[PDB]
Amino acid sequence: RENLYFQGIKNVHVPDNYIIKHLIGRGSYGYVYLAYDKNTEKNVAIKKVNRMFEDLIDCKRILREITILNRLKSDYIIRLYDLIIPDDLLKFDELYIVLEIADSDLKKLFKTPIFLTEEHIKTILYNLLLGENFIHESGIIHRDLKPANCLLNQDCSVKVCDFGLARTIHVVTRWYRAPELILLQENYTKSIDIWSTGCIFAELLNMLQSHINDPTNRFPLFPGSSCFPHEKSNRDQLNIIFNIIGTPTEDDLKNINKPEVIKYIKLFPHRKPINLKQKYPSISDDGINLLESMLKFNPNKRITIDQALDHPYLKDVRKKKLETKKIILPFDDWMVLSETQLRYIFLKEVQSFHPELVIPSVFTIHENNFYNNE
Amino acid sequence: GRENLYFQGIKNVHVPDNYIIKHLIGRGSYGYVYLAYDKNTEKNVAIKKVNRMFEDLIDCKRILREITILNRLKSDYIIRLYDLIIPDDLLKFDELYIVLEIADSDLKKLFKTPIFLTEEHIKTILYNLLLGENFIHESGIIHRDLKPANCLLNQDCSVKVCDFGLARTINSHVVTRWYRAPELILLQENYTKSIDIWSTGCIFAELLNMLQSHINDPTNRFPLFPGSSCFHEKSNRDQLNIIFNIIGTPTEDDLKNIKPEVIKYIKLFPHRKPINLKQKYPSISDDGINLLESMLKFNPNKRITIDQALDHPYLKDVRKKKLETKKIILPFDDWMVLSETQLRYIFLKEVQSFHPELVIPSVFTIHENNFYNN
Repeated sequence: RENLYFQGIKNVHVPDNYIIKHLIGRGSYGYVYLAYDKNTEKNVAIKKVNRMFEDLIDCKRILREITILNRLKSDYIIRLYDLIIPDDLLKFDELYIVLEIADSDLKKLFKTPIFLTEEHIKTILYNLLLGENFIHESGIIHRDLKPANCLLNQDCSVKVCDFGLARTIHVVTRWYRAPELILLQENYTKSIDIWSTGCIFAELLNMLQSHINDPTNRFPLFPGSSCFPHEKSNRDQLNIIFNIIGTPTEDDLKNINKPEVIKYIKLFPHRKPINLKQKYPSISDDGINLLESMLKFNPNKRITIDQALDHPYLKDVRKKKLETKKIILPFDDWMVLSETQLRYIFLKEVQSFHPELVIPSVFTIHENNFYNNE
Repeated sequence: GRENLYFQGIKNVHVPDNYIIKHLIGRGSYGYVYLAYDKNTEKNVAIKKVNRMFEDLIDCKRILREITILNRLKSDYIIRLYDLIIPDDLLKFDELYIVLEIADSDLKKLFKTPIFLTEEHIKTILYNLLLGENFIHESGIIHRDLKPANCLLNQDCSVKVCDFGLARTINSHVVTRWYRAPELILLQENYTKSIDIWSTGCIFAELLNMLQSHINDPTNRFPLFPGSSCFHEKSNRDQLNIIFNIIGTPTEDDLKNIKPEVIKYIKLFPHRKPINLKQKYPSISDDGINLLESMLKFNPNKRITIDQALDHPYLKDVRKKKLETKKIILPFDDWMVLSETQLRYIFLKEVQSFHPELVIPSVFTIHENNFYNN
């Protein structure tokens, strides 16, 4: 009987310059490890994604995740430092993704036995909003903002990652999804990211000791969809949303076109919104207003990033002074891609980090169909 | 001056100079647990800080039960209590530092790790857990709250049980009900040590998820009966419902052991068949499936016993019969509602067992003759 090696460090095979230290936790599509890079004298995060081509939907999302990160350059966005050359260029079924390290992330933060001041909360929120503004002005809707992909440093700086679901302008966690996204509308805008921000803001507000003295009593605001094993999930999620912000008003339903959608919504019995000031009593009227404006059912009624950055609540932390090109992805987002095409693009992205890489000709024959504006 | 965040919370952990706090391990019962090094004995230990002790006297008495039981159990199968640190304020302490034997991991953590177990590992862990439960029961105790979080684990597959705060002598918070026997869900008073066997079946089911041939992606591992929500009458209904979804609704024979009102309640649940365990776990022999099946019996009398489980063909190759006790007496009677002043007295007497020179304040010692009688 072999000893158990709980962190799985032995499964992590990377070049000599990287010293694998320990398991950080779960990332999107794989596990993330702390490593020291001897060549650049810094700590990095190395994510191993396995079973890459088993599910081509996930595979394309992994590709989208790395192609976007490779093209965004901002202090508000996790840097992609390296894509490690696969041992087998023809048959690789895994990829090692090397990322800028952060001290923590919001998901981890909320589980820690520490408390935040209101200054911390405003600073984190303000930094998140700055990141989102950079994302949107780069022509991207993140579409899956959640505590797990808002990385955090000790100085409250925020770095966004995990762009696998992003739009050009498994049990899934639906707790941070806008109602219009839950209602399977294909007409939605960057305002879905503002909804997600409101959800994250609510959890940041749980970090005040005067609100919650016991860290184990901190919960997401809309935990409607089950953690455990599509229609029932979406229904349950909509249901908890309405429990918090009330059923939609007549003016809310006016903004929607499809009568099948309205009819479905009407099936939900009427209820009033809960009192947010009561839920978060240590927060000023302006703070409640900001949270309220982020969590509007009607996306046109939802506060914008510009407005939020201008909001009285954030006046004290705003740094107008210390504060963009639209990105072009090497594939069109509508194309369904074959495994052979996917393999080509992956290796091209690897080649951006390793120019001496010779991509096999069975893949390079696809070269004329991609990277048309690069 | 916005202070840097310090995510571990090592700052509020105040212990004598011989203990060097290294890092946060995670959540334990009623408090957070830290890895520490004891300079005096030159070994690593776990230190749990329990605070807000006397805010809720129900939790307070459970904390006391947890430490008094551990202090009186002596076994390689049971986490050792190494120290109870003297409070700074003998009169008004609202926190306690509890120093425990360190383990490498625990079953809850194991199930989240990116590693896989062989069948031999699984058999070995289960066998060791059963040995621990047998020692517990022979000591005159029903654990009553066995779950992966309190089954500690070392690399060699040795298992150490802890967290006896809900334990019974054999004569707010969101509560995890997923490992509770149906007669506990149904609030019956006449239950037996067989409730621990039900919990063991639940844990065994999650151990089986650790086989790569069952589940190749660690994120697809779930408890068997996740009925009660993560976020008292509704919870018990949902938990009982998921149990019947797995093992079917109870037969007429199952009900014979049972109050007419309770039987009337169970009948409200629409009839259903048990699922097929052989299909759910296709890599396990008929022996393993039989062991699991016989642990998860609705009727507690029909459940396999620990002796029968240790005799089972499934565990034959790991059994070390050759390597296989007094009933413990608690210093208070389980039934009595204790006042804060009485609770403080017993806490300090337990502290005194580790620190004989401690002088307990006279205002507490007046309660002497009511405790430690046996």
